[PDB]
Amino acid sequence: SAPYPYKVQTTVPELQYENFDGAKFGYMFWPVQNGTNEVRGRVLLIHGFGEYTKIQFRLMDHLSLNGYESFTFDQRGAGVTSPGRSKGVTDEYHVFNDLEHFVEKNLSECKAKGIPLFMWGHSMGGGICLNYACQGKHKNEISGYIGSGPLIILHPHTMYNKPTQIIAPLLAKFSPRVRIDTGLDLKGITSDKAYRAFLGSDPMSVPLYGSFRQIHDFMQRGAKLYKNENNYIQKNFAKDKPVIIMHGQDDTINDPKGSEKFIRDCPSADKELKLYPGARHSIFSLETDKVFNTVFNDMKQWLDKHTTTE
Repeated sequence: SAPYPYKVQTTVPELQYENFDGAKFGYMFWPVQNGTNEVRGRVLLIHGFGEYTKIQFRLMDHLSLNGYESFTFDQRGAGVTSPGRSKGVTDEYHVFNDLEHFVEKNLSECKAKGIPLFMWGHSMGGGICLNYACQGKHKNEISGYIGSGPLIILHPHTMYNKPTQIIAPLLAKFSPRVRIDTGLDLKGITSDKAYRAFLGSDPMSVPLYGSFRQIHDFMQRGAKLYKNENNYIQKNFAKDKPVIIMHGQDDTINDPKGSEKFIRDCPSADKELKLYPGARHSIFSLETDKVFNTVFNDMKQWLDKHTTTE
């Protein structure tokens, strides 16, 4: 198959397992490896639909080099956590209940070190991340929220070409356990053909199954934020918690309109949207070196700013 285009510079952590609520979660703890020892903070990574640990290698590697710990886990319905039958089998309840478990785990481990815990999410993970800031049990304990092209509203290009993504949530209630594979939009995901070749050949990426229940729940998740009925965001967003959304300008999978409106509606004093020209969907994982460097540096500087002491 096609090789993983990125060369990891630090030591790749042990793929670790932990049982919770009837699922064996695969997870990784990526330690700071930059010669100095010290840690400025830890970032919890919430992957997107169809993603898993390896996809966030590029991000965790760079974070490790710049004094930041990472924690990620294959969520229920994805990765090595839910193979075969269970692939795509999850719902709104499990999504956040599983999340609370791993938040408290990292919170406990960061408690001893006295280091801040940040939350990061891409696409589907971005929608989960921004929602956790509104509904999370420990939303006021998270030091900052980072969204990577968060799934708020689909881009018209995706809705027109993949109408099944509209039908599946519509038929979810009636037929929840129907699982479906819509295929990867490689051109929409990234502009770099090197990562395109890898993704299309990656056995852990293809095929990609999702249940109607799963799909409906993260589709509705984002729509809830976009509609913002009765000022849901203003009322429930964790008071004055730093937010930053990073979103490719040429993203034709998740509409930049969603991120623009979310930042507008967000009541926090420390909020920002960054749009990246020439960039597409997977800006933190599968895009070009030029795009990734620009995108990661903004995140790195943003993290430093919210861990600056003396």
